Amino acid sequence: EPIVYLSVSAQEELVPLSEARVPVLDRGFIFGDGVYEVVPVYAHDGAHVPFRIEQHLDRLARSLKKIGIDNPHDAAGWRALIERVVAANAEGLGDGNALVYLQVTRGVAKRGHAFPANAVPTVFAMTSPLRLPSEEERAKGVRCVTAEDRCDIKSISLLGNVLMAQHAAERDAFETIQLRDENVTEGSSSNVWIVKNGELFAPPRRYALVEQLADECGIRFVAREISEVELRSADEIMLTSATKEILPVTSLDDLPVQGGKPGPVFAALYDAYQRAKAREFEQFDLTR
Amino acid sequence: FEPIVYLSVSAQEELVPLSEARVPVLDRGFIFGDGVYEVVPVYAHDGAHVPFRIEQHLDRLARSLKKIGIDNPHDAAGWRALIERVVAANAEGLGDGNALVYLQVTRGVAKRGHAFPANAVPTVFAMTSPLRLPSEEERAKGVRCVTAEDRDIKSISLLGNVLMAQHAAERDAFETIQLRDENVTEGSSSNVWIVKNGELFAPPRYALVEQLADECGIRFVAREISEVELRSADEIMLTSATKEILPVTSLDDLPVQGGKPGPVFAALYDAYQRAKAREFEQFDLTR
Repeated sequence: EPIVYLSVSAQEELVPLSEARVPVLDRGFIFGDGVYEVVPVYAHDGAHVPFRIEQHLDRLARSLKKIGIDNPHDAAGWRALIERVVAANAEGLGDGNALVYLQVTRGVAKRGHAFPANAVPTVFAMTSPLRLPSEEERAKGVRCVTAEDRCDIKSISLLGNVLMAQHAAERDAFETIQLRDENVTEGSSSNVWIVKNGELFAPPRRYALVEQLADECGIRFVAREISEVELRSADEIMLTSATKEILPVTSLDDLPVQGGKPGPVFAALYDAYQRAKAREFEQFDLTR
Repeated sequence: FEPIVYLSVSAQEELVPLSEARVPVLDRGFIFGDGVYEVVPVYAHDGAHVPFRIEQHLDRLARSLKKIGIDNPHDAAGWRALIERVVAANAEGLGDGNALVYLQVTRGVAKRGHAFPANAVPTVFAMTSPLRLPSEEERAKGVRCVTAEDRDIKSISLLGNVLMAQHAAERDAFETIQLRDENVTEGSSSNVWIVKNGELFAPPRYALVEQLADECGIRFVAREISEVELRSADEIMLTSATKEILPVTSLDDLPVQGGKPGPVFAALYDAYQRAKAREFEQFDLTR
C-alpha cells in the first residue's frame, strides 16, 4: 500500500493511502484551486534518484506565485519532503522507477469564489511506480489524434473563475464582467444583461427565467453580441445568478452607468423575479 | 448548529456533521477538478424551506453530467428526495432564513491517470448553507463592477485535459494533439515538437529539450506550428516528465512521413539518457 503525506489546516500526517482524506470544503475539491508538479525519481545503484529536482521545484514555486499561493516550503524543505515520501515507499518501489506527485491547494474555507482571508495551503505528496515507455513504443512510435483546443457547463474546474472573482475583490468590486474580442461574455459567477432604449439584451447562448420575466413585462429581448463600447454606453447593466437573483450595476470601472442609479427595466424584472417566487410558494402551500 | 452534509463515495453514503465529512485524496474532484455542480436556492416561506426552479436546476445537472460522460446517480425524483433530506436535516440550523443547496458530482476515486477510469463510481456531495440575498441598499444603489479580458500553469482545474485524454482513449490513440486557430497548442498531458529539414520546432511560450537540442547541434525555434506543418512534418515528438521523449509515427491514421521514428528523435532521446546518466554520476559522487 502507498504511504502518502498530507498537510491540511497546518496539521500533517504520513499515512497509508487508504487513511488519507481531505475535508470536503478544501478548495482543491470545490474549485480546482491549486497546482501540481511531478518529479521523476529513477532507480540507480539501489537508490532512487530525483531528476531535475531543482527545475521542477522552481516551476512549482512559479505556479504557486502565478495563483497567489505562498509557497509552503523553501527548496530544502521540499527536497526533504520528497526524500521522506520516497523512503517511506522504498519496499513498494523496489528497484523500479518512480514518480513523486506534489499538489498544493488554497486550503479549506466557507464556499466563496474569491481568495479567503484565513486559509492555510493544503499539501499532498505521494509516490507511485513509473513505467517509462517501452523499447517497442520507442522503436515503433505512437499514434496520436488531433482535436480542437477546449465553459457551457458548471464544472468544478473553476480556477479561472476564482481568479476573476479575486480580480473583482481586489478592486473593491462586486463582480468582474469579462470581455473577449471586444464582446461581453459573462461574470466570474453571474450572467450579464444590458438595456438600451427599453429593450433587453444578453450575449448569444439568454436564460429561460429572465426571458420569461421580460415576456411577462412586455419587454422585448434579443440575444446578440454586446460590444464593449455598447456595454459602456448602456442605459442599464444587470447581473443574474441563482444566489444573486437580479441586481443592477450602477458603476463600471469607476464610471457611472447612465446616471448611476438603477433603471426601470431592472425594477420591472426584479419585481417579476419576486412574483415567480411567490407563485412557487403558492404551489407549495397548495400541496402542503 | 453544525451543518449536516451528505456524502457518497465508492457507492457508500453517509449524512454527517461537516467536520466529519472527508473525501479520499485520489477522488478525481480533488486531483483533476473532474466534476460538475448545481446550486438550488431554498427560500424561507411560512416556516418551511421551498426550493425554487428545482426541476430546471436538476435538468441542467443531468445535461452537464451527460456532457462529460458521468453516469447520473439519480433520476429527478431521487435528486429531489436527497435535497429534501439534506434541508430537513439542517432545519434547526437554517431557522427562518433563506438557504441554498450545493450539489457536487465527481467522477470518483481511482489511480491517478487522465482518461476515464474503468467502472468508476461517481462521488456525490450535498450541503446546505445560509443564503443572504443582496440587501435592499444594494438593490437601491446598485453594485460596482469591473471589466477584464476572458481567459500557462500546471493547475488542478484539469477537466479539459481529462476530456482530451479520454478523446484519445476513445480512439485507441496515445495522446490528443490540440489545435487552436489551426495552430498546434499541446497534448492533454504532453508538449508537442516537430522536425522539418533537420530543424526542431515547438509552439511559442522545455528548457530541457532545448538543452538537449543545443548539445546535439540541432537548431531549435519556438514559433507557431500550423496544422498543415504538423501533418507534413518530418518527425513529430511528445515530451513530459513521465513520457521522457517519444516519437509520434501516426497522426489521425496517416503516417508521419515514412511511419518510423527519425534521426532527430534518436538524437534527443539519447541526449535525454545522457542527462540522466550525468545526474546519476553526480549522485554517486555525493554518495
